[PDB]
Amino acid sequence: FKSISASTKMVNGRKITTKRIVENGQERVEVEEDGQLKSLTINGKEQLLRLDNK
Repeated sequence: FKSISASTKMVNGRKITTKRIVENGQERVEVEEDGQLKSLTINGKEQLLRLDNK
């Protein structure tokens, strides 16, 4: 099931908020930078594409 977890941290006037969502073994991460998200990872594993089949 999807787990709705989140955390905040106002450091040096910098409200950092991380959105943890665990569903099907996928914990998404959304760190808030200056009130603006700029991070997106899953279980600490950035994903995008793989042009090289190898």
